Amino acid sequence: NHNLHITEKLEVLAKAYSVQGDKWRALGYAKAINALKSFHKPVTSYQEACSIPGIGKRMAEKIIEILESGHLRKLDHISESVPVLELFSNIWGAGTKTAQMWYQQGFRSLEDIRSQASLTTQQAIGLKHYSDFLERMPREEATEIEQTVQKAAQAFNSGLLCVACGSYRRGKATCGDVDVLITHPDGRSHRGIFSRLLDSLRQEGFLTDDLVKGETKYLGVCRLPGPGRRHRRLDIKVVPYSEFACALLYFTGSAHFNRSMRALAKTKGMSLSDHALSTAVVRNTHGCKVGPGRVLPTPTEKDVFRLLGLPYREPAERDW
DNA sequence: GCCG
DNA sequence: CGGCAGTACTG
DNA sequence: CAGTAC
Ligand SMILES: [Ca+2]
Ligand code: NA
Ligand code: NA
Repeated sequence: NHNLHITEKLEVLAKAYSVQGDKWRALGYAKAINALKSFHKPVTSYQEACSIPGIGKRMAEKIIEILESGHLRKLDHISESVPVLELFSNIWGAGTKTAQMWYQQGFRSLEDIRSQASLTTQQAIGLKHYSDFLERMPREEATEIEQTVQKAAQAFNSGLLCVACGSYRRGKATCGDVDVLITHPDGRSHRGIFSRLLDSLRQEGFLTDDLVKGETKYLGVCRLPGPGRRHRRLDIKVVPYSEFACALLYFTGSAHFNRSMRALAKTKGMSLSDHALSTAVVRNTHGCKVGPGRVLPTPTEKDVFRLLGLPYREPAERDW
């Protein structure tokens, strides 16, 4: 908040390292960004920055240069390919490997991608709604989208439960996308409902394009009826009710929150996933699962916190 | 990039 | 030194 | 499987 003059410089280097394939170095920048945004005072000393968790010796040296000289010399040495890679990676379905290949092939704009680049089915859809997918909708519009899916699902089974997660359930004023989670408390009526639910949403012209049509999760594009409506990202994950709490917790977010929770689960001999919070998960020296462990009963989100020795945090308190 |  | 979340999904 | 996104 009060250190935005330091976080904005590191944020450019974080996107540059991310789009260039250095995902782990970009992870250290992202956690240093979140630590600076939540710190209590504008940093003014080298020892003050090193004492912060998530900021080591190198990150504190970069904080020192921003205060003393007002610039980061590495920002003057960012590869000219980075802005072009950010343009390509924003295409949904196109990541760092695809963006780097397109820049290697000589492409510099989305016009080069439209006319000359080899596109997958998902990349062509993400490009078709390039401007629409970069916009965060008001949470009012996200409510209309969740009610559209919920009415179609409950039309065949009124006992179905539909909860919108992501940034929406965290209480954010705007939402990047809509994460609709569907389940049924009887543990069985959720079977084979994807074919009937998505067909009902297509008959009314609500679904415009389809990105992923899997057994459990569905990713796609939708647009509310009427004028002035943008194409918004829509997700529909259907889970068994025995896995509803872990799925609700993962899909509510945020992404970093899940990564700190699942890391803490590993430090306690447990394994947290969008399916279940297993305990006694066996592993080797590489932190790789060799024993499946046993699913712990988690009927609510509070049970996942309790089994992890954590006090419960509301969805609005899960941004870090 | 950070951390144990 | 070496992990850094786990998994569904798609070709 | 690599790549991508959840
Ligand atoms: Ca979101
Ligand atoms: Na430290
Ligand atoms: Na993308």
